[PDB]
Amino acid sequence: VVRPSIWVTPSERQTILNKIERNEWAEKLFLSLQSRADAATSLTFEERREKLLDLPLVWQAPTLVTYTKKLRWGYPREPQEKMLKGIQDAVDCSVLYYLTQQDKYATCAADILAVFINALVQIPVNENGFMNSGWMYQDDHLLEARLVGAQLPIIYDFVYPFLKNGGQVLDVASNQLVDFDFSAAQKVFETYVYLALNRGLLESNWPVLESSSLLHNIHAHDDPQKVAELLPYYLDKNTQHQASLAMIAEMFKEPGDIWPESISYSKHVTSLSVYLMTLIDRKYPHYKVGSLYSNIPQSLTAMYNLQFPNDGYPYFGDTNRFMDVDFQAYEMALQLAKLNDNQEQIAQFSGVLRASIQNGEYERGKLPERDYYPSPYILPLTLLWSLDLQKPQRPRSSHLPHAGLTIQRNLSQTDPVKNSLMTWVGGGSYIHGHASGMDMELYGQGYVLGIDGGKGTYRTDIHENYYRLFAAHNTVISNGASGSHGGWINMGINQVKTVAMEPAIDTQGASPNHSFATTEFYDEFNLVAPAQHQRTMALIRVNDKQGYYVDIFRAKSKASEEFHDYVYHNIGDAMDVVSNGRKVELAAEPERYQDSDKIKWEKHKAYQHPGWHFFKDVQSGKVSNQNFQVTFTANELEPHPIIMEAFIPEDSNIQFTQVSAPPSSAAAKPYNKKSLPSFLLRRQGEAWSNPFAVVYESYTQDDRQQGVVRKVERLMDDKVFKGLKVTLNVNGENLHQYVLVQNQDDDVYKNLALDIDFTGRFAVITVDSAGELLNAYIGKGHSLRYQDISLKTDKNQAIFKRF
Ligand SMILES: [Ca+2]
Ligand SMILES: [Ca+2]
Ligand SMILES: [Fe+3]
Ligand SMILES: [Mg+2]
Ligand SMILES: [Mn+2]
Repeated sequence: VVRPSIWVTPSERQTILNKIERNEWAEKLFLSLQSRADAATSLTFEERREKLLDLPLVWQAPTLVTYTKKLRWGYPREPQEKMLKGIQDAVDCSVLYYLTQQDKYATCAADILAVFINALVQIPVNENGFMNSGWMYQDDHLLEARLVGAQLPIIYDFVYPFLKNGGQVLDVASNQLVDFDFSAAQKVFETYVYLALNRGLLESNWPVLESSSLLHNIHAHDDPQKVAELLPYYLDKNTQHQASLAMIAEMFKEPGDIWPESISYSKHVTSLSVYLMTLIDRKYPHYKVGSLYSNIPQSLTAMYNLQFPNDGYPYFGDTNRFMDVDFQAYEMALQLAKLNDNQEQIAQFSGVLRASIQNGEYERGKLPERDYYPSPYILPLTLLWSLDLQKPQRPRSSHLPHAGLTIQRNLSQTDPVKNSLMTWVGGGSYIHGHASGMDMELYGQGYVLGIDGGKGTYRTDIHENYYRLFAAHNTVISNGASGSHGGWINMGINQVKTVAMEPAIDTQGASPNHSFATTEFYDEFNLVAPAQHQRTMALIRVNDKQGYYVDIFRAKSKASEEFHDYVYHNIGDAMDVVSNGRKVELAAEPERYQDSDKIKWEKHKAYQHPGWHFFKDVQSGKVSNQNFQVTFTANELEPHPIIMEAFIPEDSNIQFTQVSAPPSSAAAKPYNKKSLPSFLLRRQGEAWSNPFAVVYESYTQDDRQQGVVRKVERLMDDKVFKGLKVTLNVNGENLHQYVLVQNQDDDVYKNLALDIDFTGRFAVITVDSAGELLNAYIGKGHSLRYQDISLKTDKNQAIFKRF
C-alpha cells in the first residue's frame, strides 16, 4: 500500500496545493490548521519529550489512563482532555507533514502515535462479554471508537512515509530515539476492527457511530488482501454487532426519508454516513455508493424542506428548534454528488453552499475551533477535500412518513420571515418520539407561536408524565385518557395518515392563496375507549401581509359515553379571553385534571396519561354555545408585541378552560423558561358531527392593519357542521370567506340563504360586502354553485377561479 491512502494520496497533493494558491478560503484554512500544528511542534529535544509527558501516561513503555464505569462522558475529565488534545494535535501535524513535507510535523505526530500504540498493546481487551466493552475504555467501546479508534489509523497513514524511510520516534521511557513498532501498530488496527465487528448494538445508530473506526482501521492494515477481505464488513456484510452501509440504507428507503428519530438525533446519522460514503467513492470509483444509496445524501434536502421561514425546525419529539447548518456535510455531499453524476444533488448542495457564502452564514475560510465532541475528528477535510466552486426554494407541501408529518407552507413575497404562513401536522412511533397524538405547530411573525410543549430532562417525573404525553401537544385528548403502548419504551402511537390534501406533495397548487390537508389518527391505546381522530387544517392567504389558519378536529370514541378535550399551547406572557365580545368569568378549578396523578408511574414503562395534572392556574367557564376569542401576547420577543388570536365560533358546545402549562423548550428565548399559556375546550359527548373548530391569525402590534379576521361562525345544517363563515376586514372593507368542509368526497351541501351548492370535501368561497363572488377554490371536490355561477373540477379534483 502506498501511503497516505485514506484521506488523500500523494498524487492529489499538488491539486490541493494548487487550490490553496488559487483560493483565499483555502489559504486561510491552511494557515489556521498550520497554526495549530505549529503549537504542537518542538524546537529542542527536551521539548519533544515534554509534549509526550503532557499525555496521561501511566508509568517498559508507559500505558495510558484507562477508563472504568470534573467528569466528562462519565469519566475523569482531565486525562481525557490531555489525551484528545494529543490525538488531534497529531492529526493536524500529520496533515501539515503531507502538505509541507517538513519533518518537524512528522516527528511530532509519530511520537504521539507511538505512545498510543505502545500503551494499547499492553492493556488487556475487556473479555467480560458485555457488548459495549472496549479497550482503553474498558466499559465503552462506542465512545473509544469515536475518540481514539478513528484517529490513530489516520495519523499512521500520514506519518508512514517518514517512518518507513528511517524516521524515528522519541521513546518517552528511555529518552532515546527508536524505531516505530510497526507490528504493534498492526495489532492495534486489527483490534479496533475486531471490536467494531464484535461490540455494540446492531439495530441502532451505533454501527454508524462505530464505522469511522472500522473503515479507517481496515485501511491501516499492511496487507491489501486483508484490506479487501475486511471492506465488505462496512459495505454490505453484517454481523451480530454491526450493520453495514447496505443495511443502514434500509432506513432511507424512499427519497425524502431520514434516519427515523427526531430531527436533532437524525442529523448526526446523515453527517457521518455522507462522510463515509464520500471516503468510499473517493477511493473505490466502481462501487458508486453515492448512487446506490442516494437517499442518504438526499436526507440533507429532506431536512432542509422541513424548515420554517425563520430556519427553525418542526419540534417533534426530543429535539431542538435551531441547529447550525451542517456545512461540512454539504461540502462532502457535494463532492459525493459530483463523483456520482447526480445533477439534482449537485445543484441543490452547491446552491445551499453558494447562498450561505453570499449571505455570510458560511465563512468558508474559517476553520472551526476544536470542540472536543465525541465524534470522529475530520476537521482537516474542510481544506483537503472541499471543491473549488467555479437559496433553493421549499415546496408548498412536504411529507415525512416515519413521523406521520405533513407540512403546508405559504410564503410571502415581501418580508417572508414575518409574513409567511406554515403549519405541520404529525404523529407516529419512533425512537425519541412522543405520545403526541395528531399534533401540530403554527408559524407567525418570525416565530413558531403555536408550539409543542417541549422536553424535560430525561428520566424525570415531568418528562415522562407530562412532556412526552398528549397534554403537552396541540391535539385532542379523548375520554381523558389518550395514551401510548409498545414501540419504544411504551411510547408507541399509530401513524397519522393522509386522507386528502391540495396541493399534493412537491407540486404547485390550483391556487397560490389556498391549501388544505386532512389527516386521520387512530387513538388505539386510550385507557378508557379507543377513539378515531380526524383533522383538517387550511392555510388561507388574504394578501402578501395577511393570512390565517383554519383548524377542524373531529373525534369519536367507540363507546356509549365519551368526552373530548382540544388543547392549544401558545408562546406568551399574557393571555386574554372574551365571549360574545365581553370579558369571561372564569372560576378556579385547581383539581380539574388531578385524576391522572393517581396512575402509578413506572419509569421507562408506565405513564400518567394524558399528563394534564401538571397544568397550573386552572380556570374554567361554563358549558357554552357563545363564541370565544383568545388573545395571546408575547412582549419579549421583539420590540413590539407579537399577538396570536384564536377565534372559536358560537355553537361549539364547549367548556373553555385556561391553564399555564410547564415551560416549553420549543419556545423562543426567553420563553423556554417561562410558563406556557394554553387552553382546553371540553366537549361532552361525540365531537364528530359538530367538531372542534378554531381560526388562528397572528400579527405584530406595530402593524397598520393588525388582524384581518373579525368574526368566525359555523355553517350548520341541522346540528351537522358544514364549515365556517369568516368575516374579514381589509383596508377598511368587509369581505366574507365561506370555508366549506364535508366529511365525504361525494357529500352534497345546499345552503338556501347563501344560494350555495357544493359537492365535495373542501372549498373556499370569497365574496365582497355586497355578495359578489370574487374567487372560488375547490381543494378537493366535484362541483360548486354560488348564485348563478357554476364551477367544475379538473384533474386532481381541484380548481381555482377568479371573477
Ligand atoms: Ca459494532
Ligand atoms: Ca375533518
Ligand atoms: Fe421560533
Ligand atoms: Mg364561559
Ligand atoms: Mn413533544
